[PDB]
Amino acid sequence: NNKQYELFMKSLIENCKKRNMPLQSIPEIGNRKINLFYLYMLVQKFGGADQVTRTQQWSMVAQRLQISDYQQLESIYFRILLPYERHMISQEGIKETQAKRI
Repeated sequence: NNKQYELFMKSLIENCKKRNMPLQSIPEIGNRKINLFYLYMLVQKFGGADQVTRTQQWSMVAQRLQISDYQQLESIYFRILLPYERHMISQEGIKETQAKRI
């Protein structure tokens, strides 16, 4: 528990530095250090960030972390790690997602 975040973490950054710094520095929209995956978990409702950036499913995203800035939201999904949250899915599971054993 509390490790899931650290996972996406290394994922996003690798993207920010690989996507040519698509963000000067994560706007830590939520509370602790970064959390673009949580509110993101909600965007799943739409799946299409740019589609959810201006929908009802966003009022929950944006509000989830307590940002009330739907625009900053997809800035989270799209601007900090679009390809990831969206294209990193792959619907994995047929090879054990969790690399660490229990």
